[PDB]
Amino acid sequence: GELVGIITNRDMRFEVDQSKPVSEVMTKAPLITAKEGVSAEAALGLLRRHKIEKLPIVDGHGKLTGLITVKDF
Amino acid sequence: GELVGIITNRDMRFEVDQSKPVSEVMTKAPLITAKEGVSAEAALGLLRRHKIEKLPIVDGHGKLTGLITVKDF
Ligand SMILES: Nc1ncnc2c1ncn2[C@@H]1O[C@H](COP(=O)(O)OP(=O)(O)OP(=O)(O)O)[C@@H](O)[C@H]1O
Ligand SMILES: Nc1ncnc2c1ncn2[C@@H]1O[C@H](COP(=O)(O)OP(=O)(O)OP(=O)(O)O)[C@@H](O)[C@H]1O
Ligand SMILES: [Mg+2]
Ligand SMILES: [Mg+2]
Repeated sequence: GELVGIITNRDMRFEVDQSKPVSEVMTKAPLITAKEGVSAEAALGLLRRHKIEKLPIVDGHGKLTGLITVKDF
Repeated sequence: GELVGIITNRDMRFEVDQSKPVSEVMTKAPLITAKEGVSAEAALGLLRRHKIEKLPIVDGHGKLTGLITVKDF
């Protein structure tokens, strides 16, 4: 139940071997994530600073509890 | 005319101050580039390895002489 990475279409596009597992392509942790209760503005600032479109939201124990995208803004 | 970086729409999407110069926003050198005579296959392989959409092509002296994009493929 712990977050160990993320896989997006920029990774999958630049990958040819379809039979590959996710573990060989994904961006492995530590990811750019945020904690519960983060304001929208701070999440937007983090997405702007790190030039990413997805921000996993995790709890106190590292369990994934949400996902914020810049597409929603 | 010596190449000192690249600025793309992701960089300018994540800078709110519209009066900023390029030097403050651009991804600075050394960039992922390639030399003249690189085949489309090696250029595509580099773009796939480094998860970027653009590839400056420079000559033997570091001067920019082309630009290869994944959108063309
Ligand atoms: N939270 C994160 N922390 C670290 N890297 C991340 C995070 N989210 C995404 N990335 C990485 O950022 C890169 C770009 O992925 P992103 O999802 O931002 O673009 P995309 O939706 O694939 O883009 P496009 O719309 O151009 O196809 C990928 O290598 C991805 O693994
Ligand atoms: N050749 C390169 N070397 C290093 N960094 C680069 C290179 N080309 C682009 N970048 C940087 O990589 C990031 C993504 O740029 P890229 O042009 O690949 O995507 P984009 O066209 O802005 O994305 P999107 O289509 O999702 O809006 C930006 O921060 C950009 O400055
Ligand atoms: Mg996009
Ligand atoms: Mg794109």
